[PDB]
Amino acid sequence: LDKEQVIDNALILLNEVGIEGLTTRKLAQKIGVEQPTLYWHVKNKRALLDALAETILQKHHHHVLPLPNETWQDFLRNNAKSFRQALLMYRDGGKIHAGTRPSESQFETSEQQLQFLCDAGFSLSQAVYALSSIAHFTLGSVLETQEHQESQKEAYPPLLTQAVAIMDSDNGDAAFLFVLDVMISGLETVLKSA
Amino acid sequence: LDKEQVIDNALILLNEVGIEGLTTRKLAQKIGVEQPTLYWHVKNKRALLDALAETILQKHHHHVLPLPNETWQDFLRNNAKSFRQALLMYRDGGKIHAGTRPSESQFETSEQQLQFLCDAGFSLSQAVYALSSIAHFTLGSVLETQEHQESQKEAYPPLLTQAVAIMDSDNGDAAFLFVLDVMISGLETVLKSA
Ligand SMILES: [Cl-]
Ligand SMILES: [Cl-]
Repeated sequence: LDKEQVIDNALILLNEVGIEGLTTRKLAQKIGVEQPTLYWHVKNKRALLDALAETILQKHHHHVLPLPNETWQDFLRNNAKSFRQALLMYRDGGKIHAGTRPSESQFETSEQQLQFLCDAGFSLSQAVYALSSIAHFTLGSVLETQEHQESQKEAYPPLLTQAVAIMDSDNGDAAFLFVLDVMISGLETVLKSA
Repeated sequence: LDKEQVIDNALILLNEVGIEGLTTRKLAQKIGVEQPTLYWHVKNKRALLDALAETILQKHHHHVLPLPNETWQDFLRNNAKSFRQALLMYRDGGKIHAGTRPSESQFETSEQQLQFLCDAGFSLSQAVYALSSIAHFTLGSVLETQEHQESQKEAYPPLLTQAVAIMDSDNGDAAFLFVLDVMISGLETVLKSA
């Protein structure tokens, strides 16, 4: 019984029951071990949630550094798309990611992200805010998508009728893409004054 | 026993136990009524959550229309600040807001928001995306703030150490403000090409 196996099962369970319903007792039962055996790998729910958030990004969020051919704009664009897709992979992915601090495994790439934005001419603060922006917008976008879907069932004015169709018709994709490009334009304007 | 009273109690309960722990059975017990009596006002948890999200905005989110002296930029700026503060009023405010569709009470102001952005020279799509952006970023920002706080307890590289301090030292305020202004600059660039 190794960690990888424990977490692989936890991810399957997460899709079966969601974040609220996910407990260690439930994980222990699914794996077919006693709870004190599981304890060694996952001490509690908070520790489980942390491990899931980190593993989901390890498994699915592959655009964490700029490619050699990439501008900072391209990088932020593809990083955000990669993040969004990773959050969308798993049930309650947005709730899973929320409130997790960077993982020891992520330290070096997160450091190079910050350095890379600094070399582009952002101050450190601005770099941090720029990365925080993508993350928060992507997270809010995903949480809305996921939550809207989960509340399925139990007379709008004209412009609002079209606005609802426009957001729902593609689960927020076009709106995500537009705003991402808007955030990137706005950041270019930040660089342009120095 | 009227709706206002039911919901006032529910908001107090929400702060006491959080979104997960909030149930109708618990609400009924707090009010001191039988569950079938409560049923008439709130049919289930999903209906309760909807009513809380709507009432929290009614009670605390007052910058929903432009003031007479306001540019569209000023408006989006103050609308977003007003929203953020309203989401921050209540425990799990971000989770409460997520996945709620506009309320019949909100129809007319939401319609005027959209019209106002159209009159500024945004296409309807762009208007919808622009409003969605604020909402999603504010929501992700708030959810991170709230969730980070809730996971209190149970060696960063140099730039990352400073980035963590920078985000945590004011619970995301400076970063929210910067990105809001970045989103507004980027939207100005959208208008500038037509
Ligand atoms: Cl192991
Ligand atoms: Cl009533």
